[PDB]
Amino acid sequence: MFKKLENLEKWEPPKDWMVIKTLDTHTAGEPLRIILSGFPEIPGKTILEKRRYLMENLDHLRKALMWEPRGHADMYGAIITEPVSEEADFGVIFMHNEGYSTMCGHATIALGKVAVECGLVEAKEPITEIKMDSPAGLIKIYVKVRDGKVEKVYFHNVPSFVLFKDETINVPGIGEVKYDLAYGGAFYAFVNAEEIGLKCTPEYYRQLIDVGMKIKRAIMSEKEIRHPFEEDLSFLYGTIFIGEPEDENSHSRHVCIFADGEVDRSPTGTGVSARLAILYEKGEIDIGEEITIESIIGTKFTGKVVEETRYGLYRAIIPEVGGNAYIVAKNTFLIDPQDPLKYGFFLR
Amino acid sequence: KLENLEKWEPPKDWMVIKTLDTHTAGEPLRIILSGFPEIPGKTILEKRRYLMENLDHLRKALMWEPRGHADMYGAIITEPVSEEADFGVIFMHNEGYSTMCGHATIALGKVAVECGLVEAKEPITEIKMDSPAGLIKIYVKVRDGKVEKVYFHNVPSFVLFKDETIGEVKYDLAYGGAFYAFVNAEEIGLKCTPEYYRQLIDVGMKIKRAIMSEKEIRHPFESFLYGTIFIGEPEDENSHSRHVCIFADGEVDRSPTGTGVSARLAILYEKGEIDIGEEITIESIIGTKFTGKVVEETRYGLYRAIIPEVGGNAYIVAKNTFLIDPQDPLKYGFFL
Repeated sequence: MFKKLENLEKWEPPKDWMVIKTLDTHTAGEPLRIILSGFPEIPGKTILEKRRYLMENLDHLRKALMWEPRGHADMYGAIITEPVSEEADFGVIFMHNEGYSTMCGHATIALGKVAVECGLVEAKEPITEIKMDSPAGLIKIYVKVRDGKVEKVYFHNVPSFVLFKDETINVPGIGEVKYDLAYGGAFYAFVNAEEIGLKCTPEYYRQLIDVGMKIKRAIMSEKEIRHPFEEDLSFLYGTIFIGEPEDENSHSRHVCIFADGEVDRSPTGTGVSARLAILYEKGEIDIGEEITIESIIGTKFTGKVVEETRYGLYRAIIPEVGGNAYIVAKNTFLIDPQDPLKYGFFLR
Repeated sequence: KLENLEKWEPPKDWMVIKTLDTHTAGEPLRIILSGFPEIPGKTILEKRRYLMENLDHLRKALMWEPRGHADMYGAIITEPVSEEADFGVIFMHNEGYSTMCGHATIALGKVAVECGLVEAKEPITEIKMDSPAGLIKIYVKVRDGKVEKVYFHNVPSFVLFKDETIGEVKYDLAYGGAFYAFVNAEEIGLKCTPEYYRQLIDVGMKIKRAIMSEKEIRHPFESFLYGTIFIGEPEDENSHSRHVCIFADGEVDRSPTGTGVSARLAILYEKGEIDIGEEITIESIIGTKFTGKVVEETRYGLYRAIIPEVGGNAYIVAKNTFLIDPQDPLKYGFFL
């Protein structure tokens, strides 16, 4: 009835069930599942070491939390760790439907907001500075705070650069496709959506996943994607289709196809970083100039080239990306050891 | 210092809706427990009308992303409306409000006995549930205080055709609460397994479209071809066969569809391949299982028909506290 629904609220699982609590957020529509407790401990003194440990020993738990039923193909996750570097407040490892990314813009925006609102760091007005160890390097977060509430979150990414420019690849099944490839904390191939007769709108959702994954795999089999200093960082994360903007002050539109067919519902925070590097080297924007990029569901990030730099032998920028995030849930996930899907399932 | 996030409580002006989450052969059900506004009305249809007309934004806050996803399903549990019911239920999903939901009925029987909506009886607990479609009778098998199986009887099911369409594809067409064309997966070189996910969708959709354009699917009283169900060889020796249901515009059932088993039993019975008493076990693309059994012959309109029995189990996977930020521009979700 109404009253004995209380029995479901009082109900507790048996003691042999695994219990994993999370705090869930979304950033421009793109979720973040932040693990709080019940996870086994993750040894290592670098973020890359911690990330390497997860893939080899605990990946069934990534699938229990990322995949259906707990769970869905577009879920994203974050494990927050004690800081590795001397100046950091904390460290983070990201997880998605295929594995563990090297950096994540939308999660960083959410993490800065949760850090202020929920007490990972002390609040300062008007701006709180957070420094965060990520797999790609150190991230500086600037949290806008008025009267104890977060208003917008900005971050500075690791140096972002171009790796190739105006290439053509033959995508078996599609044909010839023109692309640029840049680094923004992760590696993306940038492709023009009308040039393959698709549009960056929901109407074309499954073709974007379909064509996007074809483009990604073709480039991966044919080209070396190299990070100047780190082995675990040297791979193609995704394909980003660039689209004509729908709204008035927006520069363009992003649809990021990443991991195993995953689609970013936000514009990509790492994608905006890599896109800023691309716009800068062909001179389409000036230092200090802020642009707005949208996503497939019409949500928006801001991006701006803060500074030139040198990264390895590459010409590079320090990008600033900004957005907002909201808390949407507190979850207690239950893993029944006799459950035939206790570690999830995923269909591609 | 993660304990501070663990301690964090939403501001009290925030709406907080708690649920209990389950899966039934892989298909989810989100059961609302508290924090939901009152849903007045003296019938389930009236309560359902009040929800659709006044609280639909809350369906999307719980069913749609970022809190839900395209495949989420929900159930609101109410006070019983009729003199014999134990409780009432309104079904909810991403598109709207169904009148019946097979996998949900299984999850509701399991949670009611395990979590204390009704009293446990051994070997069988009878649950009567006020639904939008009428009164639904659920049977829960309970041994040693634990739930072993949930079964119900579906609507009368019957066969419609045993035909060809064009390569060239052989099919039967039956009704089990919805209309399905049944096709042999191995006869067209596919298997009912995850390696074949996209070809099942692709080939399944072509068959559906070809049949729809060429044959008239008519229900005796109120239809259309809902989907194609591919039949596959079982993985387990005690399983009868495998189902992969391709329905709507490329949607895939990860359970062995409850209405699909019902329609399947009608075809199997009319071909003499199963007897009235025999229960068969059918698997899905992810290896989850339902049981099916013809309870009775019957008649529906001018057709020969069967009363089918469908059975399965559900597993608890989450206890969630959903939070609505009043400043969130996507507080009522999006649908992709």
